[PDB]
Amino acid sequence: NFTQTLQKDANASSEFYINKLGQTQELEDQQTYKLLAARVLIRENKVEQSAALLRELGELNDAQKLDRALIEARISAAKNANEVAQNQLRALDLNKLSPSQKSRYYETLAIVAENRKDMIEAVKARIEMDKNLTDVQRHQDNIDKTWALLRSANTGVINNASDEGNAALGGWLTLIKAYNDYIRQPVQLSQALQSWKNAYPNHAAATLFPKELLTLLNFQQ
Ligand SMILES: [Cl-]
Repeated sequence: NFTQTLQKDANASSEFYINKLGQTQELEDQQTYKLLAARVLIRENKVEQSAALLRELGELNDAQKLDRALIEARISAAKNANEVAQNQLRALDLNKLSPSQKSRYYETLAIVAENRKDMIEAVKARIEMDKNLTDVQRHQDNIDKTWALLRSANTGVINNASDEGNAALGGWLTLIKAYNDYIRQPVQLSQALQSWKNAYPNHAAATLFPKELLTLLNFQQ
C-alpha cells in the first residue's frame, strides 16, 4: 500500500518525487508522488508550484484526499489566507491523521499565528508540533523557528506572557527573557544561559540550543 507513504515524513526533494512520478505506471501511485512533491515544494519556497501541482491531480482515494486537504491548508497559510487556512484544518479529524500529518497540521497553525503576529500562539502550536516530530533535523528546525518567534515578540509580551501551566512554554519564556535582559551585557548573558540550563535541564532547548544561542556562546570577537 504505497499510499501509506503520505502518512510518513517526506524528506526527499521535489525533484526526487517528480522523477519517481515519471517512472510509475499506476495512476494511483502517480497521484501519491504528485502529493509528496507538492508537500516538499512548499518546504523549498515554491508555493505557487505546489498549488499548481495539486490542480493536476487525478482521481484520489480517501487517504490522498486527506493529504491534499492538509497541503491546501499549508498553502493558504503561506499565502496569508489565514481564515481559510483555519477553515481547511478545522474540517480535518485529528484522530484520522498520522503523527507526521499532525506535525504538519500544527505547523500550519503555527504559521497562521505567526502571520497574525501572535508569537505566543505560534510557539504553543510548535510545542504541539514537536510532540509528533522524530526527525532530528525537523526537531532542530522547529527549535530554531520557535526561538525566532520569541525573538520577534515585543518585550511587553515576553514580560507579561503567561505560561498557561505549560512547562515547555514556561521554559521558552524564561529563556527569551534571559536573552532580552542580558544581551547588552555579554558576560552576564553566558551566566544567565547557564542558570537557565540548570533550572530547565531537560527542556527541548537545553539539549539542543537554538543556533543563534550556540553562535553567541561559541564566538569570541
Ligand atoms: Cl516537508
